[PDB]
Amino acid sequence: EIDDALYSRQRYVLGDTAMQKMAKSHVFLSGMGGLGLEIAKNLVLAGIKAVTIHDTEKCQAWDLGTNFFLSEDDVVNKRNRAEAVLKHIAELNPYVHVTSSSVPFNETTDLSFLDKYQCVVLTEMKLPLQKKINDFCRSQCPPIKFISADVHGIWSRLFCDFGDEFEVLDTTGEEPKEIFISNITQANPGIVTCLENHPHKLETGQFLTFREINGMTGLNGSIQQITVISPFSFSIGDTTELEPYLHGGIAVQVKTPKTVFFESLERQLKHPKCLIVDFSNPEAPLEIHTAMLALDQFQEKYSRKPNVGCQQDSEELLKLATSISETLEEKPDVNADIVHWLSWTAQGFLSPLAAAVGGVASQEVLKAVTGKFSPLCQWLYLEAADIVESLGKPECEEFLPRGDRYDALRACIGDTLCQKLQNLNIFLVGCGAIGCEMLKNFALLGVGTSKEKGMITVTDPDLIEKSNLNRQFLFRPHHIQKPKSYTAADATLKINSQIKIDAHLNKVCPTTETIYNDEFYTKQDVIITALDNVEARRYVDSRCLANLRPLLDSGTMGTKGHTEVIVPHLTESYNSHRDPPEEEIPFSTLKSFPAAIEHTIQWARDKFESSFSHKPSLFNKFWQTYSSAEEVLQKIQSGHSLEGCFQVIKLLSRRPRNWSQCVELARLKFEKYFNHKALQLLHCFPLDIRLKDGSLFWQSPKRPPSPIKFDLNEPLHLSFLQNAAKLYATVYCIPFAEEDLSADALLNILSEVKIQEFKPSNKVVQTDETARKPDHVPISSEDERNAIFQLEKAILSNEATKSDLQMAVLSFEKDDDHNGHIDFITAASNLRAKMYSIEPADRFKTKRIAGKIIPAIATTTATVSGLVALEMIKVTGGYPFEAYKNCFLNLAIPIVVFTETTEVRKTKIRNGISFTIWDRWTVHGKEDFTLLDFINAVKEKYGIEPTMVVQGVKMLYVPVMPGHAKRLKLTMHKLVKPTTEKKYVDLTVSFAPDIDGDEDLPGPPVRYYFS
Ligand SMILES: O=P(O)(O)O[C@H]1[C@H](OP(=O)(O)O)[C@@H](OP(=O)(O)O)[C@H](OP(=O)(O)O)[C@@H](OP(=O)(O)O)[C@H]1OP(=O)(O)O
Ligand SMILES: Nc1ncnc2c1ncn2[C@@H]1O[C@H](COP(=O)(O)OP(=O)(O)OP(=O)(O)O)[C@@H](O)[C@H]1O
Repeated sequence: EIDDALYSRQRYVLGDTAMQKMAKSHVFLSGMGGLGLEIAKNLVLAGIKAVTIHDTEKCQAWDLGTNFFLSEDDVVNKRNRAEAVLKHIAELNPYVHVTSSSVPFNETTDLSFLDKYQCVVLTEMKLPLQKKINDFCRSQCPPIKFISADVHGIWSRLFCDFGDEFEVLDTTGEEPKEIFISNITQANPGIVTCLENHPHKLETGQFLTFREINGMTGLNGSIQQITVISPFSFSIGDTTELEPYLHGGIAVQVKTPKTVFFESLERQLKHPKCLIVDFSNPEAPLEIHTAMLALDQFQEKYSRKPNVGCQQDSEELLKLATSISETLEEKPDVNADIVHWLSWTAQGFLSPLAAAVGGVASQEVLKAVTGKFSPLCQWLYLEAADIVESLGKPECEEFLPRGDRYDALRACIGDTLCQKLQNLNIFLVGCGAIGCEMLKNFALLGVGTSKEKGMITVTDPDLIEKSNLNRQFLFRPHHIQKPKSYTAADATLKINSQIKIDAHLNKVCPTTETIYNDEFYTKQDVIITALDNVEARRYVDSRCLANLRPLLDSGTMGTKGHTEVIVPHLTESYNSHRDPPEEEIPFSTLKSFPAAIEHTIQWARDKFESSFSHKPSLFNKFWQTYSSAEEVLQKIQSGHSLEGCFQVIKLLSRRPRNWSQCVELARLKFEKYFNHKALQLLHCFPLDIRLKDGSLFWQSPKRPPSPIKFDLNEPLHLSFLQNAAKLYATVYCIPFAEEDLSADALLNILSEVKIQEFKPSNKVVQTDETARKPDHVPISSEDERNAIFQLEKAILSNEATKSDLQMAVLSFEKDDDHNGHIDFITAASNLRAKMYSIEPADRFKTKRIAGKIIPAIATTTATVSGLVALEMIKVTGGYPFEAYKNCFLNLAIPIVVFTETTEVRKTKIRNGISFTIWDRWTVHGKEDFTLLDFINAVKEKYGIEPTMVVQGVKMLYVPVMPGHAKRLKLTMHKLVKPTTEKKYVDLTVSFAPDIDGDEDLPGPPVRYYFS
């Protein structure tokens, strides 16, 4: 049913149940403006079963600046907008069935037909009809989920209503957590101690279940409500009547579906529940709602939007707002600034804000149709007032329409900023879904369309994949395996033929820094990143800091996302921020003492790596190095020691010669992994073995394993052996057919297979946590002689040909299901889980964890893209510091967090002289200029005498070190030995602290010029 090859990322987000719920459901969408178009695109990407778009308007030239499917031909033909776009929308997802309608909505229009839709979304509608439709929807049985959203210039309104009661199945959709129990007290209420340095991160009132408790078997399977006492403690209710705590136990999070209560739209006017996006001005959203209501009343009164530059319109609107505020529950003070700006820009349309609101509202429709997350209750008022705020007091000439496609945007931000936008030269790194949305935004904004200066540069090396069609909407299935940037630029050309773009198929890295040299950065104005990993982000941040250019970064996963802004001399840089690295699983944990399913899947993954990539490559490279097995035999006979040769030889002795031999090898490997390991470990540690403190060695987090009895009939075992045999045949270049995987043939083979008996040994076990993988074990001469015997055996059997010395080397593909990599990893991890009494995991979760595939969804991408576009608008405007806003959000709650960005910090070194990360010093001079002259020039220009000198690793001068103090006589070029290609050289200096003996305070990097 569910096309994982298409849906896998969002499948990791919402869950297969959600997909089977967007299936069988039907949604009605009306308005088909820019906002409605965004909704429709987001939903069809998401894969809702069927969508009915509605629009009665005719095509206009004004619609072209906000619609990326309309063309001038459609306006010429005066077609219906929905009719024109219907063909293009269906291209995004053929699985969805899409219909169009144009029945005008009015007072006499009957709404009974709407019952076929479980959710209704309205855009570009007059308010009383919205009231009527909301009433009809919420009066239905079941009530139709109602969503309204509007955009007016820089202002936007979003509203939601799912009826008076709505059941949210999953509140926020995270993985439930598990915490090992350190101790439980017998008290009323009993208090449970978590494992030390493992905080539970829970909430008072949350519900937990328990299992494996030694002592309290009764609460194993019980559910209690907690009351957080400490990060490692909380009360769980009375335990006095119970047994003493012995040991063990694990508490597990319990999810409970909840009920959320909405209100009718008309009633919500007086008492609007408003989500907060900036806690510094919590009352502002109420002001925004008041202003929008005043605009609605204005449109009711005059059948038109207020006109820019009309002082009478602004006065009337302010009067209306003041009258309306008196009718409000709280009666907030009317903000004249908001009213003035709305009157100035009511008729405009700002595309990025519309895109962001569209993404958010679409995610709300997903919430409505699935119950997967807590919905909005009930209002949202996003805005970009800061953009026009920096404009001071402009006039209408900037915003007067000029007959072009950009008239809506011009009415928003004025023509001069449009000119600047068309003249921008933008470098975009990475062209993922975020990149595609940025391209769409630029095309809508006309960025770079100016032939004078405009140029959009983008680069990305990866090819298009079917799995990327879900989010990277610019592409089509016939674009698979083609360069991403090329197809993206081609598609963007369709959106805006005036645009100018240059695509590259290159990864951004220090190796490619030659092409992306500092001059190339100098030509650019802005840098936008749609990267996936952090290291590339830090490298790009270093390049941006070197070239002193603004940089915008964003990252998304699941419903969570964030946007961050860097401005020279204004903000801190990404590398300034630092975090602890990702947690490395302990070597003893992953090798011998797993405790979580993640440990087992990790073990499966690296065992797969060793068995199919690493070891075969070692074998092949070894035989590339050494010509013949007889040569190796001669060398070993003459006492030669070749690193890892012994493993190569043992590999040779293990080479199967037919499919049945591969099957036998797989069976033996199964035995070794899941039977012999447990037996060996238990021989080393019986369940009754105890520590010196008298406690049992086997306790949490350690888990005593058990050998697994082989079973041909087990489907898990069948899949495991099948994938193993397939992989081994692939590596050893042994052909086969699918009938070889039949249980009949496998049973036939295994009837002859004899299993060698287990033999316990006494290998040293790195049971300690701190232990890590050591060096190679010194192979005894007995093992060497055994290998020699096997070697001459192979030589006599003539098994020394080039084919014997060559084998296939694989790579971990995850998207192709037929290679069986995912199947093998799943089988191995599940089997290892049963060894340690751990519940198995499904295939999709296994693929997610092993491949480290980040869950993603189109709505979050669109929203973060809109935010990034707004911030790029601000930085291109050269706005003051306060305008720029870092933002973090989580659609699950949902929650939006705006904040002022991190201000750059200034560090004083001496005499009040302070500098920043942005600052770099420069000097000029001559060849015969000396180091002492350099010190003097520094003390002159910057009022401070250098105390130590280093150029990279060339540790140049310190007064205290004897042999280098005399270098002050030497000139620069003979001393540092620079590369003459440059006219200069860069250097790092620090200054002795005001209190001597402390560390020298480092200054900014300084570049000295030879001339
Ligand atoms: O070399 P690795 O892939 O890291 O794994 C090795 C390997 O097992 P595989 O053969 O299945 O890869 C060893 O066997 P050889 O390659 O040397 O034949 C085996 O040693 P034994 O054959 O003596 O069991 C050893 O087990 P250990 O490290 O416990 O001695 C095991 O390590 P892991 O299974 O933990 O990776
Ligand atoms: N150093 C780099 N230079 C150029 N492009 C890069 C670099 N690092 C990452 N990218 C690009 O960043 C993009 C990130 O977008 P996205 O998450 O859609 O990637 P993906 O590989 O298609 O997806 P997935 O991570 O789900 O496999 C990738 O398409 C990748 O090509």
